[PDB]
Amino acid sequence: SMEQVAMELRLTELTRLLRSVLDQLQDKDPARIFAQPVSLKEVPDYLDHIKHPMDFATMRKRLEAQGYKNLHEFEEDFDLIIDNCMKYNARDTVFYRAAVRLRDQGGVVLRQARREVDSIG
Ligand code: NA
Repeated sequence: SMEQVAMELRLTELTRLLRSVLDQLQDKDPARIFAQPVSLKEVPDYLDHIKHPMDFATMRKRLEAQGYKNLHEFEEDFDLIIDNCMKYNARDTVFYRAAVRLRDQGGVVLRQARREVDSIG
């Protein structure tokens, strides 16, 4: 059907906007602390602490599989990156501090992307 195609054109355009947003969020992590999943060889107990790990590469694979249905789902995964870090790492650490900075700087980017998604349907 022609209806399934136009949804696919919307999903495709959602995916392209989310891709740009992802690049902007990841630029606020120049140290690349959140680039890849936490290593289970290097933190073997990590899954006893954190039940839903998340990182930018895992968000990228999902994005390119057009597995974000909307901005909310995308934001949930972004928030996981931050919230996982701020639980696992103590306050006086480079890791916790980097999440705080990514959170604050990302909110500007997520604030405008919420408007562009409401605007462009
Ligand atoms: Na903690």
